[PDB]
Amino acid sequence: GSELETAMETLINVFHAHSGKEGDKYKLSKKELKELLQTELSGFLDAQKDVDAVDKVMKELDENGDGEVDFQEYVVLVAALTVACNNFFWENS
Amino acid sequence: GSELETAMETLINVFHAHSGKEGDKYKLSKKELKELLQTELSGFLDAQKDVDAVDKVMKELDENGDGEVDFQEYVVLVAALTVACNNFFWENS
Ligand SMILES: *SCC[C@H](N)C(=O)O
Ligand SMILES: *SCC[C@H](N)C(=O)O
Ligand SMILES: [Ca+2]
Ligand SMILES: [Ca+2]
Ligand SMILES: [Ca+2]
Ligand SMILES: [Ca+2]
Repeated sequence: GSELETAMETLINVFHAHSGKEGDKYKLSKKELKELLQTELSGFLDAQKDVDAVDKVMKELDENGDGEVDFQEYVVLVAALTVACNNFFWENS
Repeated sequence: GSELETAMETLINVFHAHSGKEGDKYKLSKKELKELLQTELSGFLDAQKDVDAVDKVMKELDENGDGEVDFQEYVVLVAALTVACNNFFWENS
């Protein structure tokens, strides 16, 4: 209904798209996230330029420490990136 | 561009819509958030049914403790609610 909900549904749809598309529906693996960020985000992952950047990114996300990235971990990634994004736009950093 | 980005932009647009519409552009107050959640979310805030629910909700959000809700606080609210939402759909809770 509301646009905010549309956004929330979008996050659900993309997470489900990848977690659902491969492996466990509610768990995201290195290979899979590597695909989801590239398919959805370009500049964010691309900015690192490093090939091991994906590995570096996922280690931080695995608060859980199970070697996998979880929907909650992913959720904070997009949200924190969202606030950081607006900050980048208005603010230099 | 990508749908995920569209969602991120939507979160930015709604936060900015309210924080920007009233008071400080980067700070959300009780009165204002009361308006943003109702305008964007219905069932989430409505479910509490209590009138003081807004107050109860904001206290948790003010990690900062400044009596205001910040974009980052709001960001985690929608994100955590997003994962909790999908959980509600697939899962009973
Ligand atoms: S987070 C904002 C990033 C910007 N639109 C860009 O990368 O072009
Ligand atoms: S978080 C999912 C909530 C559901 N769509 C509803 O409230 O109807
Ligand atoms: Ca998966
Ligand atoms: Ca994990
Ligand atoms: Ca404001
Ligand atoms: Ca605060």
